[PDB]
Amino acid sequence: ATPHINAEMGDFADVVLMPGDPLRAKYIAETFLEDAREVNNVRGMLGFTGTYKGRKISVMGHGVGIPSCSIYTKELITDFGVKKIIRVGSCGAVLPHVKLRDVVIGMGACTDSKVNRIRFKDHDFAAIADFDMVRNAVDAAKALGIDARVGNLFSADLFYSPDGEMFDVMEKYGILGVEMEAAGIYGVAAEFGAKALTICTVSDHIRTHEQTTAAERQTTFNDMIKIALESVLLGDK
Amino acid sequence: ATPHINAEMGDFADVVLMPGDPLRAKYIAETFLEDAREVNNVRGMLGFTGTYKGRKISVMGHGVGIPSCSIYTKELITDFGVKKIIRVGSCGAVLPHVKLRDVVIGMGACTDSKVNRIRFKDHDFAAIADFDMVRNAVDAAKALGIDARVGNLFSADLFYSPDGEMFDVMEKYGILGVEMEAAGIYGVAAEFGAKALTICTVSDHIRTHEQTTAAERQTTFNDMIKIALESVLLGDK
Amino acid sequence: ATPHINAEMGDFADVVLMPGDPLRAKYIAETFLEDAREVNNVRGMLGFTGTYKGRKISVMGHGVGIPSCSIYTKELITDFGVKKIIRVGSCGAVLPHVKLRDVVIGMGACTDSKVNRIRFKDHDFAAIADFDMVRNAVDAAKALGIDARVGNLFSADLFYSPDGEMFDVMEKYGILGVEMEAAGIYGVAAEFGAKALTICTVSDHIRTHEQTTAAERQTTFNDMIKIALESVLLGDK
Amino acid sequence: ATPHINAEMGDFADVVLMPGDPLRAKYIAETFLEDAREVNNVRGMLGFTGTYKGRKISVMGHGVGIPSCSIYTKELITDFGVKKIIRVGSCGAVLPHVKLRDVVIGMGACTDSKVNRIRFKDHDFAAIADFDMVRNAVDAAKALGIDARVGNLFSADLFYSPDGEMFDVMEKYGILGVEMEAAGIYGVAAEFGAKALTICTVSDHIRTHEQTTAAERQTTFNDMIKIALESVLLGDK
Amino acid sequence: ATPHINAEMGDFADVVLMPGDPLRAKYIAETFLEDAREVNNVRGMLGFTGTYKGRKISVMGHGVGIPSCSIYTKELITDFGVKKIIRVGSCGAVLPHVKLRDVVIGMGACTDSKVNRIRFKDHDFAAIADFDMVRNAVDAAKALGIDARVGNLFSADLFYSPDGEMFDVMEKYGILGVEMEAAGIYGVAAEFGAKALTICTVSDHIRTHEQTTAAERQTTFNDMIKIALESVLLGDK
Amino acid sequence: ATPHINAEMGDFADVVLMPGDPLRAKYIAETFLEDAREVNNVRGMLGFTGTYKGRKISVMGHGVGIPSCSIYTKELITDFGVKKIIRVGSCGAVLPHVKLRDVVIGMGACTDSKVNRIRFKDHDFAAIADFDMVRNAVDAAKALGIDARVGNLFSADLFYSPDGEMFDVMEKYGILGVEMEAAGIYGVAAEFGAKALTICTVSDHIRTHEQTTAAERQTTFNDMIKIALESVLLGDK
Ligand SMILES: Cc1ncnc2c1ncn2[C@@H]1O[C@H]([C@H](C)O)[C@@H](O)[C@H]1O
Ligand SMILES: Cc1ncnc2c1ncn2[C@@H]1O[C@H]([C@H](C)O)[C@@H](O)[C@H]1O
Ligand SMILES: Cc1ncnc2c1ncn2[C@@H]1O[C@H]([C@H](C)O)[C@@H](O)[C@H]1O
Ligand SMILES: Cc1ncnc2c1ncn2[C@@H]1O[C@H]([C@H](C)O)[C@@H](O)[C@H]1O
Ligand SMILES: Cc1ncnc2c1ncn2[C@@H]1O[C@H]([C@H](C)O)[C@@H](O)[C@H]1O
Ligand SMILES: Cc1ncnc2c1ncn2[C@@H]1O[C@H]([C@H](C)O)[C@@H](O)[C@H]1O
Repeated sequence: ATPHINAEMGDFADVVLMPGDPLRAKYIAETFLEDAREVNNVRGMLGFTGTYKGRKISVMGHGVGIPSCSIYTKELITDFGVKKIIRVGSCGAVLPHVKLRDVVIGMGACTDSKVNRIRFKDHDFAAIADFDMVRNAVDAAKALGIDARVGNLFSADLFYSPDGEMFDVMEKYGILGVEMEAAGIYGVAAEFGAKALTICTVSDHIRTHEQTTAAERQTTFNDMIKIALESVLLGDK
Repeated sequence: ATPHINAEMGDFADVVLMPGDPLRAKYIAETFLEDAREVNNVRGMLGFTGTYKGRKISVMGHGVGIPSCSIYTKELITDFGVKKIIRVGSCGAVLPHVKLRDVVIGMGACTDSKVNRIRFKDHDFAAIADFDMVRNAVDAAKALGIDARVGNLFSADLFYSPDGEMFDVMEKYGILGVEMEAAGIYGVAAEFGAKALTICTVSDHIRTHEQTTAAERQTTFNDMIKIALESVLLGDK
Repeated sequence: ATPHINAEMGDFADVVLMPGDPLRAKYIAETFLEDAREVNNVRGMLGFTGTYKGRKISVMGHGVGIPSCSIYTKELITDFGVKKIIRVGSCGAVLPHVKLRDVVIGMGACTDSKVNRIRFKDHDFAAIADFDMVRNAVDAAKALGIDARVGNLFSADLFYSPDGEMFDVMEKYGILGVEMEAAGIYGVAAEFGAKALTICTVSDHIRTHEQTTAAERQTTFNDMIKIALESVLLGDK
Repeated sequence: ATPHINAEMGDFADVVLMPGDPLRAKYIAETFLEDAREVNNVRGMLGFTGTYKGRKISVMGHGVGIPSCSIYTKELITDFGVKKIIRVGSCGAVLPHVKLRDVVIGMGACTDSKVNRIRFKDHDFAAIADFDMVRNAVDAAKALGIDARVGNLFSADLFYSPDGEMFDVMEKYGILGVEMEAAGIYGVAAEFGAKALTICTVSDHIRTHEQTTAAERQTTFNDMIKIALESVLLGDK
Repeated sequence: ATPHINAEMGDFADVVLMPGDPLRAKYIAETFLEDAREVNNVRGMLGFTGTYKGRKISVMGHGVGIPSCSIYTKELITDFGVKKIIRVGSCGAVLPHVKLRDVVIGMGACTDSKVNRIRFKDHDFAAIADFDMVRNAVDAAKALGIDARVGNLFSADLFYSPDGEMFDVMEKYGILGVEMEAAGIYGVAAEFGAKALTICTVSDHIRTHEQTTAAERQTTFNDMIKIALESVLLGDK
Repeated sequence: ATPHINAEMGDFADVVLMPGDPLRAKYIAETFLEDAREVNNVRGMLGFTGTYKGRKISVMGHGVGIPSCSIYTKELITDFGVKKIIRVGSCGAVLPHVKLRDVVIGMGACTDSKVNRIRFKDHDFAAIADFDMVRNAVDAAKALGIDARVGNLFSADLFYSPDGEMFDVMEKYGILGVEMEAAGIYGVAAEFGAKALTICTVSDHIRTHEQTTAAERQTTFNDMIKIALESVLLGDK
């Protein structure tokens, strides 16, 4: 039992899927996992552990922003023996060729947060995902006939940034998606010796927003979820 | 209707109490407000609006960390016309004379986050509360026979900080409590021309943790809540 | 005695009013203090001790800038037993609604300086005044039929700054006035465990571009001193 | 031609291998390329063009340090149509489990340099390699019966640094190797829209304190070059 | 007349000697200048203009700290036709072989102030003296038979620095004297287009703690004055 | 023998002239030194030792960029008894009155590199040349009838800077030449206890874009060489 997770060692699987702000952990568990049991309820942050094709897997949200996900990912790693963390959420795009509903894999994550500088003696720590997890996600996506773009994400501290010019800079440097967690999670993974990966589905254009109906949402979200789950089975092979 | 608040202008009162990680908005509304109606449900972030001694007041959680509360406080201010925001939560203490269950008023909030430097051309922005709100809280506390200490809080980005030496620095400079939101909220209030105040109840010692039973928790939490609500009535006078 | 103050313990009261201009200190002592005696003249930084309505009080200039006032306030606190430093100065206006001859109280002080970062491990230290001293000042002002605005001041290192764009940033975030010492004094007070407050009269509006010239300006300046002196009396009671 | 490269469009292939040591470039061309011709000699930074298994390939030194390699990679990309820069160098080991003669692939590169901050508005830019080039390299290594570790490299500005405490920080956060160019090259690739990858052989273990001397060391160095060359062939297919 | 100097174009010579202490400027005028006339007394910052062997010369205090002297030097340069500023101050020694009353000439000035970073886009501006002025001072000292070291000074914002270790770093890099103005003055000279030089007399030793002592005290503060005045004549020839 | 120099104590003179281009070091040795003998060829960084009017002198390239020259200058100072380093390089002019082939002497060197901040606890280290060396060079130039400006150089990390505006700031502060090594060399000289000086020949103009031209080209690159060599003899006397 930790300060924010009311569970015990063994309650969570070695692999944890963490739903972004959209997806719900309860939805993932009852739709993709079999024999799911509830392992956490603190702050309504429902956690679940079940199996996917015989493989043990847990699911639990990470909350909005670096400070929030940093809490949970740290405790899962040091107190519940979790080895892999896969975040599945949404992101905004700044690149014209990146479209609404595209799946983006964050091999790296830029940020305007100060958490990584505090850890790295104020130098540049390249917040990156585990390579194998990236390749598993990409391969699982190809197997499902889904084209997944791999590159940098940008984890912002302020959803409502005062500096609108930064989005242009992001576009110039190839950032595929803007979210608020990746860099924080990768920082924790490196700090405590674990592996992590962030997968996002473009929910909107920070430029010229398109128009995909609610029917064209849960269908793409299920895709990202399958990618995540299937990528885990590939990693075991 | 905003990106994270599914409500319309008028749904929230001009004054909003935002519960810290402990307290629940639903609890506050059904225990201290009369005729409360639900005004928000997005992401299970329940919002409520009712009255306290005839005074219109809304309550809704802000989530963990600066990035999270920055979202909600900004939208409440610019899209729902909110003028005052009062955060009520818990904090850790570094000072020996500051005890478990003491009420602390954050006239100012230090931080290791970069959000205020991004707003203030990388200079030092003194993240402060509205003076009148501070004095109202203090006076309301005296009226209830509660001694409230006023000073600096510290809003950390990392609950699990790699630099343990910083707590000593905090103690040396008189920080009364460690939390993760104040500086973020004060930053938003100043950016969009509103007023804000953070009130915390010491939940633990980052030094030698005491032992206050669960009976010695909800009793102090109710105190902080009353302080907050009564401080609003004083502000109207 | 120290290299900058040629006096001995006891020569100063436990409360010291400090204007930037040393000649202003002589003006204060001759105008409001009874039985005032000069207690320092090193570097021409005149210091005086006398009584106001029977209360022992000292007044001494602190010079221009954070580095200057930092030396004097520090020595006053650690070598002369001073417990309170009120600074009485002038500030430049940035907000259009802050008019000439307006009394401003600095609950907090933003800054250009790196002194607080040096003290606070390169993080954001919210440089604040002592709460009770601020409240005492507002009440003293009220009793004198004067409206006092409480908020943020900005302590600049460069009176003649090359970045003219900073003034708009200051206005956006509600800075009430621009001066050059508050943040330094508040840093010292916290570092050495004392209490401080900065009170200013607006002598110029950087907006409409206008300084001062009138018997009314000198009236407002005296009102600030009266607020300072009376506030210490309220503090004792 | 430019002030640093005396060649014309066409003289270089669209893919360039780049070791730090210009004499190493001559070694590569003579050992693995057929019909190799010297295409640059300015400042002694030898460049060569030939073919590997019928594929046009170029190889040129980039000199020591981020500032040096930044000029060459930039010119190669904007003036000679180069689309891929693979760097083949040596790195110092920080992790005890990373042994001598180990092939390291830099998916990301941390750094001491301020170049990416200059480019990215003083924020954290995650300097990463191109995903497909990394994957191509791992597969080429696999086909050659070689284990390749993929992760973070650290690009230092000072080979002789005064802060010896940084090496422990590097180890804690899992840096696989220390070199001096990766982050600079990755910054250039992103700024000018090209693709890059850095591959290194561990020539020394800063831990147990040991460099190299053996026919086995030269064997591993050749294996890295073979991995680089074969990986570009896989990239075309 | 400027905001801090009540004088008129022509009241000052084109070269001004400036100690931090206004009273020292008074001593210099009465002891080394003929027909000395006071030209300023605002804020007690005494300024004088006279003759030295026929050369029109001025001497005026600049106060303590970069912010203070920045104001005076600036106004003198933009409104009184001042071409050369020669600071004649005191400094704290950090090196073992430097003793009280030793004369140091600062061709460069390090600092922990942020003023030059604000002027130089946050990069490193090498705050240096005018070369010819340094050479004139070195020559004048030789002809006078007075020893003098030439090198880097360190301009501190905090006389009472909370970072004791920094003195070791200063010693390591050969800092000759610790004062509080040089870097600022050099910054102003470069920004407003004039020439400046700082000459200091070791006022005390930071390691041994031996402050000024014996009649020898000011006697060397005479040496630096003579060197400054004679350097001016040399510069004219 | 050091990691980058295959030579032995005694192979180098106590003073070394260092251009960035190894081939230029070769030209200098063959054109100005008698009995020139190659003493290093590692990484192609040609080093030579010979005689100039009887004085033993060495000349060796240091490569492009602060990181590169930091390595060579350091090793020469700690393992080959080198007391003086004289960089003889090229630079880009930013001021209108500075033309191609003008000789500049850098008594100071600004920079956007982070190396000195890493050495100086993140404060501003004034990277300066040895005063006597500057004076020797100025005198040697006078006797040679060669014009030469003395002032600040700017050592850039990025030749292809993404920040064009910075050149305007450089111009404003009187930067005489933009190169890429001076600040680093000065940092090394101070850290390891030696003396250094940088002399540059305007290689081109950043505003007009006129790079090297006419036979006059290297002819002035001869002027700086003559000045450097003659300055050494002057320094010996
Ligand atoms: C454009 C944009 N900017 C910032 N965060 C974004 C975003 N688009 C999607 N997100 C993701 O959704 C949540 C935010 C709070 O809406 C967060 O959970 C976040 O990861
Ligand atoms: C010691 C300590 N450190 C950081 N946050 C603390 C804290 N004590 C209480 N908090 C508050 O409770 C939540 C954290 C996430 O537990 C957050 O909501 C926070 O405001
Ligand atoms: C507009 C403006 N900018 C900067 N400082 C200002 C100011 N208006 C007033 N001050 C105050 O007066 C002094 C400066 C030196 O003149 C200082 O003591 C300072 O506190
Ligand atoms: C331990 C260690 N530290 C720094 N750089 C190192 C290193 N081990 C190898 N390198 C690589 O080799 C070059 C340095 C110049 O010798 C550089 O090209 C660099 O990439
Ligand atoms: C040890 C030490 N540290 C900092 N400044 C010092 C010093 N010793 C002398 N000075 C110089 O004298 C003044 C200080 C405030 O006494 C200042 O004007 C300053 O330039
Ligand atoms: C315009 C400009 N900017 C930066 N460096 C410049 C320059 N003009 C000349 N240099 C000097 O020559 C080398 C550069 C890489 O060509 C480097 O060795 C450098 O010192």
